[PDB]
Amino acid sequence: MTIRLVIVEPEGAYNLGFIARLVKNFLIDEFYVVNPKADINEAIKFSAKGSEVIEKMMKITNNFDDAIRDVDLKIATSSIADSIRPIDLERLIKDKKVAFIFGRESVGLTREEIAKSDFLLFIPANPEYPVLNLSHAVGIVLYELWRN
Amino acid sequence: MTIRLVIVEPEGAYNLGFIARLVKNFLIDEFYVVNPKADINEAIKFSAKGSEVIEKMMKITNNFDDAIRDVDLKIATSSIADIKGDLLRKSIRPIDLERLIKDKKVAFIFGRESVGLTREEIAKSDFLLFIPANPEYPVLNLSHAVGIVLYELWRN
Ligand SMILES: Nc1ncnc2c1ncn2[C@@H]1O[C@H](CSCC[C@H](N)C(=O)O)[C@@H](O)[C@H]1O
Ligand SMILES: Nc1ncnc2c1ncn2[C@@H]1O[C@H](CSCC[C@H](N)C(=O)O)[C@@H](O)[C@H]1O
Ligand SMILES: Nc1ncnc2c1ncn2[C@@H]1O[C@H](CSCC[C@H](N)C(=O)O)[C@@H](O)[C@H]1O
Repeated sequence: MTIRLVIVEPEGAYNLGFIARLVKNFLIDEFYVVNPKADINEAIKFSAKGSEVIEKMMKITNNFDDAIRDVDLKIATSSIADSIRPIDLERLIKDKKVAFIFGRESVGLTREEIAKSDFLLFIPANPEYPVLNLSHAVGIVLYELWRN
Repeated sequence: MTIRLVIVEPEGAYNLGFIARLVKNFLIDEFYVVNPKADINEAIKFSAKGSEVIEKMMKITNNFDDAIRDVDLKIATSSIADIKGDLLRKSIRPIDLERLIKDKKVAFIFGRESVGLTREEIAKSDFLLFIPANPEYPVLNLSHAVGIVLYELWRN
């Protein structure tokens, strides 16, 4: 069992640094970022000891296909506004290499990205306001994985 | 259950704004901030739809004691992964929350990005919650700790 975190075209340097921190906090095995729009040098200021993740672990790809090679399962994420829940994860990911895919702050994921995913995970939240900030959604999912 | 979120002396405007967003994402009942250092005007930018949360819902107090009045239970938080000594008697994990907070008004108390909660703030609390994470680096960014706890509460 190996977990790859894939972040697609992140825009906010704070979000990218916060995600890098979380990769260390929750011992995620692999970390890929597709065509980042955020300034990575600025992201490092938000990363605390996740700076090491940015510098040694993070793989930067220009295209989505190159971020999702050589895994057994791909799980995309979206809020209910735009399908499985975190409680489903343990059963699906047991003894698998799995990629968890998170989308852009402004626009989420494209049709390609969703087509290439096996499941779509939503974090239950206020139906009136179910959209979490990107890095907070990542943290919740990584916490759930750690619990397992 | 009724939940009061208490944030002690937040320093980062991004953290304060992100917390305000989470308050709306997870329908927290009461939101107190003790002596904020962050620029509240700047924080509103990170609050997305949490902006109404800051402007109207959020209560500011000068002192810790005023933020934890009139609740049944006070649950402080800390990143200390292997507590020793007397504080062990207060230590809890998230799995313990459901049983502890049933039919109660509970304050969940988070500390400063720089230095966390003081020893006396923890002494004034009933329990000390650790969120499990890498024992070599368990220290979450403040707003991410808040999001994980609020998600755990929502589940329940
Ligand atoms: N409740 C939730 N459950 C699962 N993922 C979520 C979520 N809230 C946010 N996300 C994650 O955070 C990313 C940025 S939020 C993107 C929102 C944007 N308005 C849109 O059109 O989609 C999403 O792509 C998803 O990966
Ligand atoms: N494993 C441990 N590491 C550090 N302090 C611990 C400990 N076990 C017990 N202690 C006690 O726990 C107290 C924490 S008080 C300081 C708390 C810190 N600002 C925070 O918010 O996390 C210390 O005064 C210390 O005496
Ligand atoms: N693993 C964890 N469990 C519980 N609370 C955590 C945590 N990681 C961070 N926090 C919360 O986030 C706040 C900021 S982190 C504070 C770090 C500080 N160097 C210290 O030693 O205290 C903490 O005060 C606590 O409320």
